[PDB]
Amino acid sequence: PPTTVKGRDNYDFYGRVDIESNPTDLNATNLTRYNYGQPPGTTTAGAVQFKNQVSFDKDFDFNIRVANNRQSNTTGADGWGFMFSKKDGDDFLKNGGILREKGTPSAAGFRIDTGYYNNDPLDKIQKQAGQGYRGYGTFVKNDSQGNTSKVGSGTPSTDFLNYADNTTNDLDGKFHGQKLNNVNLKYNASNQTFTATYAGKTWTATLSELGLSPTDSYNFLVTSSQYGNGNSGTYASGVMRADLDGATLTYT
Ligand SMILES: [Ca+2]
Ligand SMILES: [Mg+2]
Ligand SMILES: [Mg+2]
Ligand SMILES: [Mg+2]
Ligand code: NA
Ligand code: NA
Repeated sequence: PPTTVKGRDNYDFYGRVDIESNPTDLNATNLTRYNYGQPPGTTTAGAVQFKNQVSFDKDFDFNIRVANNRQSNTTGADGWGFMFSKKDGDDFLKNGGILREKGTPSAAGFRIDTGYYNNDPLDKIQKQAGQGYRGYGTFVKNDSQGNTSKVGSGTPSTDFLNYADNTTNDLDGKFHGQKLNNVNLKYNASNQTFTATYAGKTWTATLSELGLSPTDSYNFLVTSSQYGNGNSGTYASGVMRADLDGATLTYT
């Protein structure tokens, strides 16, 4: 029978990730926080890893609220990577994830991209360069050599998202990415399909498209990073936050 799990104790912490006990700008406590107190660079990356492994002969359902930095895509973090990998968080710190052009081989998952990188071909396809808070969502996979590619549903037009805005109101019925908002990542074993929802948008990819094994065991990691884009010294805190304590994960 499946198990549904909630609590920080179910996750190991790797890299530049900590707990912000008493946020001043969000109605929350004990948020998991990435990229804090370190400038952009190769080691500015973090992951939480669910302590038990999952496999794609059974359903999987993960829900977590995330709040993006209210920082432009040339100053803030790279985004969020909800990643399946046969390797652990230290492998992610060494070899990268799913937020750039290359990361750890044969991983895959859902990318909420909030940071522009001049050498990322997908950022060019998605028209990420520009003013405001320009980003995108999509499933991606890393091939056996680590190269990242878009897989599954979407076009540049439909993948696009404004990952934050300059407003504060909580009354307009709209998505505001700097607030806490649910990300749902679901795997339906019956139709071998992954679904991701965020910001009122949906993405779909098959198991085949993600390239993952139908039976091998996988780790699940929630990742962020702020690896840097050049040497100008232009950056902000890159602080990305998730309510890991309030997340739910259903698996078998
Ligand atoms: Ca990007
Ligand atoms: Mg608002
Ligand atoms: Mg958000
Ligand atoms: Mg399939
Ligand atoms: Na407002
Ligand atoms: Na930072």
